[PDB]
Amino acid sequence: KEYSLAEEHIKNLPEAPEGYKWVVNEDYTDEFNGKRLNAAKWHAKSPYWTNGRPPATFKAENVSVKKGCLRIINTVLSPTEGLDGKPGDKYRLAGGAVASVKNQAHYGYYETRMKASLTTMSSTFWLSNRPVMKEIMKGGKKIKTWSSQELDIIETMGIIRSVNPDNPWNKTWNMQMNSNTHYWYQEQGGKRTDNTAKRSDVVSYMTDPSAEDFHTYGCWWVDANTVKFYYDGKYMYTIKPTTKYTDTPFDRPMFIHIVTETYDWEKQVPTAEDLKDKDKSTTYYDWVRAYKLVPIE
Ligand SMILES: [Ca+2]
Repeated sequence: KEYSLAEEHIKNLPEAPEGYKWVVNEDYTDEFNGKRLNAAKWHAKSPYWTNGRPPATFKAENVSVKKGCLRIINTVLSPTEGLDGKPGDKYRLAGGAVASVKNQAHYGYYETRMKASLTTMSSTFWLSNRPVMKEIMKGGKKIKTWSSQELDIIETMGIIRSVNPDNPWNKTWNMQMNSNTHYWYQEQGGKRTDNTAKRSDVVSYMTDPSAEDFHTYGCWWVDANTVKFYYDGKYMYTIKPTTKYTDTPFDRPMFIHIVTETYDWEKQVPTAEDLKDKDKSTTYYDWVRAYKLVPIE
């Protein structure tokens, strides 16, 4: 009965193209309705992003499954830490970073029912992959280059504090469908460039306060050029990821990341008191559900 709720949820997906049908992808699907995180399917501590963005990192102990939800709680980290669990002054907050074990999630549909923590740390649901090396020539010099991709289905935080009055871009960030795509590109000796694309065919960015209730945040990753975002089952907008470096920028599969983090643009990170209420300091995921398109007959 581990996949029944997800099968039933096909009702709510966008209509499959003619000739095709939505099919549960078991590998990235979880109702979290058991007594623990399924260690066959998930890494409680992501092996991919090992040290968080200071001053928060990620601990396995901050990830649990209880009463129908994946719970990623934000806590004071004590003692303070440097890199890789060592003592140091880099980290004083602990969040969670969950990664699917398998990393072959490609074209298809991905969605979570999430309630954000009432906290200035992120509640997120996204996919990513690792960098792949490609050799290039300039004249007559070989240059190593690397690329990877990253698909952000939702980023929010429950509380907004650092609002520049002159540029209040993040004023309503807890009420906007913040989704995104990144084609990461780097040449050896050069800087890592974050290559982004504008939203197209827009219906809405408008969303409900992320910490007040559970909402549905979903992506139809249609093909290598096209990703479409859904809030509470309604189409929001499209992003065509940038073709700067390749005609087919999203032609590589990904793993799922489920992450609780701290951002440099919100320096009023949770204090001890901010995090004293455990319910409030927790991001809740009722489920994660993934689908594949398959020909009907
Ligand atoms: Ca559940």
